[PDB]
Amino acid sequence: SGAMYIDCDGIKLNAYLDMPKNNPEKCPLCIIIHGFTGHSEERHIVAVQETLNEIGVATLRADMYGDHTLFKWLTNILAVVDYAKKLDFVTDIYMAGHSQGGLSVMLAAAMERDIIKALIPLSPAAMIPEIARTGELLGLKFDPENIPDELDAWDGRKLKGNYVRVAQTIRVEDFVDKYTKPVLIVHGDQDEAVPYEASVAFSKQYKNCKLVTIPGDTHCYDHHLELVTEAVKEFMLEQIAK
Amino acid sequence: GAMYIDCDGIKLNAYLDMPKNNPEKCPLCIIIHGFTGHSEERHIVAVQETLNEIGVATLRADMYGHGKSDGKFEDHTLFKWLTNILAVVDYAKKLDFVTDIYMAGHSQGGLSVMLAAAMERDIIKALIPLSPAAMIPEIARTGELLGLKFDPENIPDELDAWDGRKLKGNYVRVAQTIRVEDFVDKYTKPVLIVHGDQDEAVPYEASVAFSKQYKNCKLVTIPGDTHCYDHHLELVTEAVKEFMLEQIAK
Repeated sequence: SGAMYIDCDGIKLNAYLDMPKNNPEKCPLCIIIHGFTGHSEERHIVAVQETLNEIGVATLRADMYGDHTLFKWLTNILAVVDYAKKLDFVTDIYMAGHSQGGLSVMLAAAMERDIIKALIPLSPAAMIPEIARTGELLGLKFDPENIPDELDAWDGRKLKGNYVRVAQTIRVEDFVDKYTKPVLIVHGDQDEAVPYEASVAFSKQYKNCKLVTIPGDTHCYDHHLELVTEAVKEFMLEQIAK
Repeated sequence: GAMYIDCDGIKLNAYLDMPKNNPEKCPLCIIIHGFTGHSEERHIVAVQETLNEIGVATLRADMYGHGKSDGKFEDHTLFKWLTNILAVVDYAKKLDFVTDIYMAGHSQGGLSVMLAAAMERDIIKALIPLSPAAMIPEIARTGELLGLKFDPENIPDELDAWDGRKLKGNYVRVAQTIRVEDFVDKYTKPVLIVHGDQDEAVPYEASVAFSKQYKNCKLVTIPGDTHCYDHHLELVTEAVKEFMLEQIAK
């Protein structure tokens, strides 16, 4: 049905609501949260969105922001959840996200563990908190105890130190331990941005996680996006059948 | 003066009070009130006045959904409050007169400053949690918040209590994530915890425990006193005064 915005704390979160083509009275919905540098219309997100719509699952692609921090993003994602809970057509709510959106939905799904029926982290950037505690962020090295006011960051973006100050506090493993419902992690084994082996490890820690490895592929699935969508389709058909 | 500090879409009401003499350079203490509280409460103002009297400017800030700040009480959470406090610290770091920055807070504000001090441990020179509600996260994990009991795995949409207020269960979803002990471990600079041993609202013994966890914390017990120091508010301000004189003395 199209572009929309969700009000949160005096800012507006841009989103898109897409229904399955038959316009069902009642259907499940998947929240899809792109990453920090990305956008909802990007190929790797749209492909997943179209795939879900095709199997009868509505989608709500959303920005997790309108000084970015994981506290702001998580706050915004709770607003998106709260919006989705009010939609009359919705049966069950699912969550998917890519890269820093993947980390964010890993966190938010635990916070929403009673509501979110299954979780799909796509190449989640889930090591950020630990790396921030070592005093690294991309090519920068600082004393983890003396954080710079400004950090030159992802895709040229300038972040405040508050990003790190907040990130350092997040114990990802606590949120993994608390989400015991089904998870599908997808990750390319030639990912140059986020190490594949991180997803291996997080897959073993979750109680109920399937890891799907995209052989040869990059962070945004430049080579085999279709293997991503096939895995998501198979997993989500399994879940909507329960 | 009173002023608004912008925090993205949310204006935060704040009061800047200077020492009498209007010094060109002085320390600044950020002061954060508690849950349902605000910056003009008796105990808050008493601490503020004491600080100004020894030469410390103060910045009292009303948090999201409190006092004269934007937002609805029901939509506040500790993540919003910690966002708010980072905004107030960022504002303070731009004030030309400021030398060192300190933090103090009561109850939920005391918890909040424990957390924010750790995140700002390079910047915040000492920390004063006043009857800090430091057990909120652990107790939320067990299914209670300030006397209300619920299923911590099927959190209510809304909690209705506190003189006709409403609170979304998102407050609890957020609180449950917070590992207070991590933040205690990270802040190794001087700490003064004050707490009344007849506190009806938040248990005294948790402050005894946290005081022992901290690297450098002194615990001042107010004998017989209540959550907001109904009987011996002067003993609180004297303890703040002596501790702060020790920190600022040059």
